[PDB]
Amino acid sequence: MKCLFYIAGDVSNYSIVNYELNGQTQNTFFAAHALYNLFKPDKVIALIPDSLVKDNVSDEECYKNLVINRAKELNFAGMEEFMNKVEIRKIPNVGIASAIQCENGAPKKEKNKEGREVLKRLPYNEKRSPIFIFNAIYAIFKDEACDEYLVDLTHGTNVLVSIGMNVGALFNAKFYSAPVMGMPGKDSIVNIVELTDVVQATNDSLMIRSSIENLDERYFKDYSAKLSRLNPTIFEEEEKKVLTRVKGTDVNVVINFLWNIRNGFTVNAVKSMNELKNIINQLEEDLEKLKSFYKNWEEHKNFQGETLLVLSDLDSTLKVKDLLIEGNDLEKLNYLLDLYIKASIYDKALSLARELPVAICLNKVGGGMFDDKNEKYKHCNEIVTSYLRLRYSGLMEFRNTLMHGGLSTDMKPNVDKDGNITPGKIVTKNKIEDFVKRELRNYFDKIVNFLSSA
Amino acid sequence: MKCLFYIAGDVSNYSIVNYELNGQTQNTFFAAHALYNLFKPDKVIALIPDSLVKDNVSDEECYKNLVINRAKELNFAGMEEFMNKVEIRKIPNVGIASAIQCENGAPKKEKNKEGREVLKRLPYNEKRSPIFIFNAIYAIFKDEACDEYLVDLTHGTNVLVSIGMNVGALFNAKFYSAPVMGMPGKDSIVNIVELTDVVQATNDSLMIRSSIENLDERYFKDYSAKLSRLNPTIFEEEEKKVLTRVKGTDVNVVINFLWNIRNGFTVNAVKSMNELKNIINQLEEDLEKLKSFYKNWEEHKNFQGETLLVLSDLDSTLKVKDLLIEGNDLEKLNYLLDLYIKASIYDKALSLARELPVAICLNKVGGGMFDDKNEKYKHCNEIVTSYLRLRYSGLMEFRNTLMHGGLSTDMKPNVDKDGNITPGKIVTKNKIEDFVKRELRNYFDKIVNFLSSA
RNA sequence: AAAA
Repeated sequence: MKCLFYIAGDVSNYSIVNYELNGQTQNTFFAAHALYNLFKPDKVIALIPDSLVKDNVSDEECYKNLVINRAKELNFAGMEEFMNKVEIRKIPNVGIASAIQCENGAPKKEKNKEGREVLKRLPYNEKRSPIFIFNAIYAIFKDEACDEYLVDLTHGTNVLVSIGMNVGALFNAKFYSAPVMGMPGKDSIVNIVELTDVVQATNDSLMIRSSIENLDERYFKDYSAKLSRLNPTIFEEEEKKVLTRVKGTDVNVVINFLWNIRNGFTVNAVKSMNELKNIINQLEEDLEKLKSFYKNWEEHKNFQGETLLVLSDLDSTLKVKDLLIEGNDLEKLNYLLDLYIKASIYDKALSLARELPVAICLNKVGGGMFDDKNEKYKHCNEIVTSYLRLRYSGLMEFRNTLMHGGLSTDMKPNVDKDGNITPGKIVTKNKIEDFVKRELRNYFDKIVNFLSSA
Repeated sequence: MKCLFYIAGDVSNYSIVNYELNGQTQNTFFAAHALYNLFKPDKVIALIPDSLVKDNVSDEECYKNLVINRAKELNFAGMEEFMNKVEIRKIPNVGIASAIQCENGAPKKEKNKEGREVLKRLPYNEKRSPIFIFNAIYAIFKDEACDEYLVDLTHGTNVLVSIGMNVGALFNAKFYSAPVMGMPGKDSIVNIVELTDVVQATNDSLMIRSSIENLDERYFKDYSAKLSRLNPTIFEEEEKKVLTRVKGTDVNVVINFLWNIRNGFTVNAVKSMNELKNIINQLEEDLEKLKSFYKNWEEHKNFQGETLLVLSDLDSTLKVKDLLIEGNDLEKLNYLLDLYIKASIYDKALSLARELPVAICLNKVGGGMFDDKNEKYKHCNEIVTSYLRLRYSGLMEFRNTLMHGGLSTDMKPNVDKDGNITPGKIVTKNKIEDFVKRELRNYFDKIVNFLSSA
C-alpha cells in the first residue's frame, strides 16, 4: 500500500535530533525513522550502496546490526521492532569510498591511532554508470508494488539522492528532506521539508512548453485554481498590485486558443490572437516585476511561505507569444497554416490550404459569407476547387483521405462475413509527411499567387 | 555563452582532494572549482544560502573572503584567475541551520583551543516554501542569459541541491556530482559523476507515458538508436539470450500504431493490434528477466557500465498494452472509438462513430467494400445516414463541423473588404467536450443496437 | 551544507 523508501548513509556520524513537520515532533538519529512514525507507511525500504557495509554472508544483515549498534550507543529505545520491520535492499554505487569489514553479519572492530574504531576497509573502487544505478533502483520501485510512494531524500550520497528523486518521479512519489547544521546536539528541532511541489512545478513547465510546441491544450497544465486561491496574508504596497495583475491572467483564454487550433476552429483561433497579444503583453510586464522581486527576494519576505505562485508556470506560458502574428485575419490564418505544418497536424494543414484560397478569393471580390446561397462564395469556391483538381491533384487527394480516415470510401476497405476488414489502399506515412513538410507551402504560395490576379 | 552554477556549503569541513572526469585530473577543496577549469565557462555563479553567512553590509563579499580564508590554510595555488569572474548571488533557505557571523570584510573567529575555531552564529529560524526557493533560483537562471547551462550538485544542502536540479532541468543543464564517501585524507581522486542521462531518461519516460495516454506519436521518444548501438564486450549465455530479444523489440511498430491512430487510419491501427499484442507479450517476458537481472545486479556486473539500456524507456512502452483488445476488426474499432473519446480526439471519435455503423451493417449483410459502386454499401450507408439525421441530428452536425473546420460552409464565417473574418455559428469548447465525453458512447451503443436487427 |  504506502511505502517509505530511503537511501542509507554512514550512521556512525548520526546524533539524536528532534525532527519536525506541521508540529508533530519525532526524536531520532535518522530522518527515515521520523517519517516512518509520522506517515507510518506499511512498508519501509532502505537502499544501502555497496559503498557502505561489506561482509562474508549478508551485508543487509550487517546494516541492520550497524543501526542497532548506534541505538545501543546514545541509548535509544527503538531499532528492535523498527529494523526487524525494515526491508533492506542493496543498491550499486560509483567512485571511491570506505566500506566496513564485518565478521559474520556483525561489523568488526580494531583500535587505530586514538582508540577502538570500526576498521574501515578504506579502499572501495567501482566504475558504474548512473543509468545502471537508476535501473537498479527502478526495478526495486516497480516490483515493490505500492499504491502510494514516499521517498526520503535526507540521507545518502548526492548522486544516489538525485538518482532516487528521478526514479520517485516516475512513481508519483512525495519527497522529503531534513537538512541540519554541522553537529547540532541537544533540543535541535530541525524541519522536514517536502519537495513534491518543486518536482511537479518542473514537470508542469515541460508539459506547458510542449503544449505550445505541438499546438495541444491537453498538455497545458491549468494553474487557474492556484492563482484563484492565491492570497497575500501580509502584502507590502505594490507587492499587492502586481499580484492582483498576476491573479487576473486569463490562462483559460490560452487553453481555449490551443483547443481551437487543435480542433480546427481556425477562424476563432485567429480572432483570439489580438486578445492573446494583450494577455501576454501584461504577462511580460508582470513577470519582469516578479523576476525582479525574486532577484531581490530579501525585500519581499511576504512571499516566503507562498506555494501557489510558481514563476516557471507563468514564464512557460510566455511561449504562446510564438503562436501569434500581426495583420488581417487572412494573414493570421496564413501563419496558422505554417504552424500546423511545423506541428505535424497534416489534416488541419491540408484543410486550411484548401479553404484559405476561397477566403482570399472572397476578399478580392469585396467580401462574402462561406455559404452556398452566397453567389461570390459559389463561384470563388468553384474556381479554387477546379484549379486544385486541375493542377494540385495530390493536395486534394491527401486532404479527403485525412478528412474521412480509414473507414471511408476514400480508402475503400472491405468488410467480410467474419467481421474482419482488409484495407483497400496503402497508408503512405512518409509520402503524407513529405508532401506536407516539403511541398504544401510552395504549392499554397503558387495557388494564392494565381488567385491574386482574380 | 556556457556558464557554470553551483550551490555553496560550509567551506569549514572542506579538504584538498584530486578529481576525475573524461580522464581530466584537477586538485582542489571544492568540486565547483575543478569543473571550472575542466570545462572553462564564460560565467560562474555562486548560489549562497542565507543560512551560510551573515554580514552588516555584504554577505556576498563575506563568502568571497570565506573561500580565500580556507584557500590560505594549506597551498591553494590559485584564486587569482577564478575568484574574479564569479558572480555571487544570495538565495533563501529553510529550517534551523546555524549561521556564521561576518563583520565589514572579515568572518572574525576566536581561538578557544584547537587553533582558531569558526565563529558559529548559533541560532537561525526561517520557514520558507520550497517553491519560493525554486522561484528565487529560477529567476537567477532565467535572467543570466546563457546558451549552455552547467549545474554542480556536489556541494550544498540536499534540499537546495534537489531544488537546483529541477531548475536546471528547465534550462537543459548538464548535471555533475562528486561525493567524498568518508575521510579523504588528501588526494583520494574523488570522481565527478555526470547525471544528465538520468534526468533525461525520466523526462523521456513521462513523454512516452503521455504519448500513449493522448494517442500521439509526436511525444514518443524513439530509443531504436540506443537499442541498435548496444552491445557489451563480454556477455553471459543467459544475458546475451535476453539482450538479443530486447535489441529486437519493434518500437517502430508502436510509433506507427500511434501515427495511424492520430491521423485517423483506424482500419490499419486495428489490423496492427495482434502484431502489437505479440510485441508487448515479449517485451513483458524481457522486462521480467531484465528486472530480475537488476534486482540481483551483483551477478550481472557486465551491465555495470551500460548507458543505452534504460529500463524505464521499455517499462513505459508496456503502457501500449492498454490500447489493445481481442476480437474481430469491428470489435477492435469499437474499442478504438472509446480510446478516441478518453483521449479527447473529438474529430476522430465522431467520424468513427459515423462510419463504424456502416461497417457493422455491411458485416450483417455478408460483407462489402466501402465504395459507391457496391450496392450493399450504398444502401447500408443510406440507412445509417438517414437514421443519424432522424434521431441523432447533433452527432451529424458536430461531425461535419469538426471535419471541415472554421473556414467552411459548416461554420458559415463572413469575410470583409478589409480581410477580416467574423465566425458564423461560434460552437463552444464545452458543447463539443460534453457531447462526446458524456453522450457519444450511449448514443453509439443505441445506433449499433438498432443496426443489429438489420 | 561531498553517507543530514
